[PDB]
Amino acid sequence: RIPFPKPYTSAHDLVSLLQSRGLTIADTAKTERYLEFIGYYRLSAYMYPLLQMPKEQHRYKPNTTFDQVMMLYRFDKKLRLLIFNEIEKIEVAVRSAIVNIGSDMIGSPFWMTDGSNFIDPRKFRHTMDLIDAELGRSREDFIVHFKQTYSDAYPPAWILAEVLPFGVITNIFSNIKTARIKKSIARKFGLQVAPFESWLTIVALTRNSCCHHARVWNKQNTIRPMIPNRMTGRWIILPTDALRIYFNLCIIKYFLDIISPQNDMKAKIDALLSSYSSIDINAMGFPRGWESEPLWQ
Amino acid sequence: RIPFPKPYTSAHDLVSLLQSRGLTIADTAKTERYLEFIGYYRLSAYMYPLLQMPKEQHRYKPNTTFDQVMMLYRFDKKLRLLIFNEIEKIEVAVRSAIVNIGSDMIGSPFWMTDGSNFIDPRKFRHTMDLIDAELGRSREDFIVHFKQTYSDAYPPAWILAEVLPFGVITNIFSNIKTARIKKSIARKFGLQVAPFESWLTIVALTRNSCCHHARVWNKQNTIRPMIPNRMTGRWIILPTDALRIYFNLCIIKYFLDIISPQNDMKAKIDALLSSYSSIDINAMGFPRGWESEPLWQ
RNA sequence: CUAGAACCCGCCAAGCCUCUCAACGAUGCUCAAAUGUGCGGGUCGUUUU
RNA sequence: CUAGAACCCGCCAAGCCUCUCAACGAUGCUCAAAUGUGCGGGUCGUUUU
Repeated sequence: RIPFPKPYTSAHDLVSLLQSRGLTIADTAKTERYLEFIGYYRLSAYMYPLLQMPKEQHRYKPNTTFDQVMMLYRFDKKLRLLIFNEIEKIEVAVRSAIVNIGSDMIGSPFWMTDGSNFIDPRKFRHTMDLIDAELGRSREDFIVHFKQTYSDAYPPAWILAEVLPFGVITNIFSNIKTARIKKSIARKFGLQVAPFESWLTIVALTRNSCCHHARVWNKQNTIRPMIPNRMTGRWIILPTDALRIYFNLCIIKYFLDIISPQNDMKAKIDALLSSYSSIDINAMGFPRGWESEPLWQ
Repeated sequence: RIPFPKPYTSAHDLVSLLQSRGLTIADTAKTERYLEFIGYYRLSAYMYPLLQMPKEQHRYKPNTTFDQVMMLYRFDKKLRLLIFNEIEKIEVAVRSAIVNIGSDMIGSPFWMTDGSNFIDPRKFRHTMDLIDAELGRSREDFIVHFKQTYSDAYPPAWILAEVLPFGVITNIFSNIKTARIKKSIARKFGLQVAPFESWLTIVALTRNSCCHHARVWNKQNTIRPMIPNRMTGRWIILPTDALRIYFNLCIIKYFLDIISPQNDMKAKIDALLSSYSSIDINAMGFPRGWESEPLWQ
């Protein structure tokens, strides 16, 4: 394997280099300040759509500006916040629904603590390590007063669901043995069991993309969502590409229409796409005429 | 220790219970739907300010409504998003500043990989476990093409800083041996070294509070920030309580005024506080007349 | 966890009439009700602005 | 990592004139420049709407 031949290039020589590659740059102090504080190689992933089609030569396509790179960066920054604000509601609702339906159909407050209610002890006794690792470090308002006051080993499920991560909760959900309980929890969110599990793991990954500031708008996905056969709500008609960012917005909208019927996620999406209108929608995977579908009315 | 005497109470039954505690409830189907989807014990932390001062009796203070509980919940939900949107800029800028000043003052692209540049190997060889654990699982666009193409063990710092968490980066920063480098990085953000380290750990904790949906607005903090003696910018004059949510906003504003001089964080904060005006500001730790300070002009 | 806790297609052990059938339980269903975390096979290489 | 990678106060090994001093290096500084991840001591119990 080849030794790496490139040195560190200073933020002044980077503007000299970028102007040698054909990128038009104006108000050069601002571009040097962005290259110092945001960085070259972070912005390189947004400069990449403006390279000309033999991209191995690293020359830009003509008539391009650095303000277009700032345009794409600020659009992706606003898009991740728009997705996160609506993920938060589902991330509360699934937790509450699991706790409530488990305590209703089991008849115990403490059902999350017993291995007899879960399918495989090989994952249950693994998850108990994460539960003990969170309760071994938590010092919050209600945890320590509970374990001062009360005898039993772990708090009942409405207490314990506040301090667990969402990737723990959706891993507890898949292990629930009595399938009538899983049917009831999936039936509250208007789906059968297997597409509900698939859309939970899509929601978890879409949250992970928003928390760690990854490139979102023209990113190829790889974990394909499942298509339900039985429905209790509005859905897509026109054929769409599954692995772009559009399908995740459709899944979040489908859960949101059951959680909050009077919601306004569409008007957020229109305000975002109209306000940053210089971006081609076909890279984001919306098919043309997406306003016509029953999910988005 | 006492055995726990409370059963699961059905979401129908809590409305009769809450109405027996004196809380006025109207449009009852909505309140049952919120108790099913958001949950009682999550909302209990926002019902708690409306309990009357002998709170051990669990009776509400008179003239209270459940819409006030929804008011406090929606304010805290909007406040965490307002804090996160401004934390993201600093979370990029500190990474870029560390990579750029290290590559400038060391003269190597690969300075993050060598133990001779860090103080204690007892933390460096610990952090190398996290670096290897991220590169052992990453499959992103640029990582795998680099390790196919090039010989050397880890990518240079502008590549590697994209895939590391912020708690890793601020733990790399404290270990840098040559103190002139630390002075240069702190001097770019207009502070001396020790309050810069203190404000980095306050920024990391304030991000952690926003990502996991914790109660924020009337929460007591415990990790007290440091007060700088040497300054290169505007700061507070009037004496303020350190351990409320106000001081974190002041630190984020101080970094933001150096990153982006034309920023608009006050226009976010005043619109938030005026739009949800039924909430007492003294619980949030703003002293009266906070508009008068040089930091907020 | 965005080559995965991914998607698809057949086969199996049990069971039942929501669908559909000349059959009245299979020519049906397993994403109705119920229920197992059964098995083999196959595609997917991470930015056209 | 919101009883901590927290804050505060003294003491030590080295060093230097940015401050300040009758001293021209201590009556100074260690959050100027430089530099060590040195030491002992002390407070902080996690929602008045």
